[PDB]
Amino acid sequence: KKGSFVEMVDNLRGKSGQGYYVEMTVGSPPQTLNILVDTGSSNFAVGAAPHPFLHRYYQRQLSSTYRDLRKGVYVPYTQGKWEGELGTDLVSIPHGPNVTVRANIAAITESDKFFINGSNWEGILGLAYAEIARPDDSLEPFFDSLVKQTHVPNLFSLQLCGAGASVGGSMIIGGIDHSLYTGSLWYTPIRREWYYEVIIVRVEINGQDLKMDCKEYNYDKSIVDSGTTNLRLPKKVFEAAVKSIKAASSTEKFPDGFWLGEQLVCWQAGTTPWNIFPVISLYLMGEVTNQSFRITILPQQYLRPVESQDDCYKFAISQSSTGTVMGAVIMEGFYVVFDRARKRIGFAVSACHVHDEFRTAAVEGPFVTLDMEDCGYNI
Ligand SMILES: CN(C)c1cccc(CNC[C@@H](O)[C@H](Cc2ccccc2)NC(=O)[C@]2(Cc3ccccc3)CN(Cc3ccccc3)C(=O)N2)c1
Repeated sequence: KKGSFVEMVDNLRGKSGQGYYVEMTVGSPPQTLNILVDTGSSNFAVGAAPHPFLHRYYQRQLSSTYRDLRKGVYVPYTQGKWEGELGTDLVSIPHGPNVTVRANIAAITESDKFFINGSNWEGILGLAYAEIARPDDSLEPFFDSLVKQTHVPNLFSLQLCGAGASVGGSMIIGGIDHSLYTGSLWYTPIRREWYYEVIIVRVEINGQDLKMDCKEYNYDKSIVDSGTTNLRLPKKVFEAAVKSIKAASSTEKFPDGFWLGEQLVCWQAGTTPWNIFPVISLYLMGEVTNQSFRITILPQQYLRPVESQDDCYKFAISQSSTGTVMGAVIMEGFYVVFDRARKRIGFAVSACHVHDEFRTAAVEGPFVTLDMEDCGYNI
């Protein structure tokens, strides 16, 4: 089994807070496009018309291999949204498996709050399941095609490395690269195949139990969403967390705006009080009954840095009313294996992740935890 995917390493790029994107080509002859990696969607879409924030776009009238499904679609994201027209064509990935598949594509015609000014990416690649792909579960997701058409194993992995400018990372399609991680890879079930829904069964700031019915952690749902930057937590759990964390940082106090993400804090050139902020652990239902493991992050993960002679940061842990959302603040610390074949997800320490001389992210296990499946939300 190949364990060194030389071609696919460092294949991802990103501009902090604006996401990680890969290079892809569509139409024939090929037209290059910087697509954005998003494990929290299922529509493959691209800028298909001129627009001020787009440096370039896909022109269906220049691809001989083009083809039009004669149907329109649009998708509402948390804040922005786009309206496109569906079709097909040949898609490739210059730094991915040397295959060339036919996928579905929404040519984006009209968009509001979707493209970001100078974000350098022109489209999105929803890597999630068909269950939530507009117009409906019929529009076969791109990764599903890449799979049925070629021989790339049904599974991909992601290494997102933040920074302390220009974030990088690896997207290994169809395999796991042994060099991207250290130690042991722990898996957690994928509750339901719509989003990448997992389950948290215990949370703790600086090793101290938050102590809530593990149902509040998954109130609505919990998902791994690379397409989201912040660690989003339910209403109740968010407050609990900020109080605890707040307690642990008390050496210095910060304006209510900070903990609400409205304001950003700074310190003299590289004199960040890293060691006052606590570590955060999420316990995820393990594979073996009554057995679970935990992933712990650092301030270097949840205090996303922001562009004088100071180092300013934005608190990256925020509230949510749509379940828990393990975004980038989480992921940027691990090597996450989205093993679709076996309905699961692995977590191992990320070999490129930012951490200081004294503390490092981690993944440890096992822990004999009882009544875990009850931590899940039923409706
Ligand atoms: C379609 N569907 C089933 C669905 C509907 C609603 C919610 C979700 C959950 N998935 C969300 C991600 O798929 C989606 C990916 C995206 C990125 C950039 C622009 C537009 C969309 N993220 C957000 O909407 C934002 C929503 C958001 C906007 C502003 C403040 C907080 C959150 C974008 N923002 C920052 C970001 C910008 C650029 C690149 C990467 C991340 C986030 O962290 N999340 C899925």
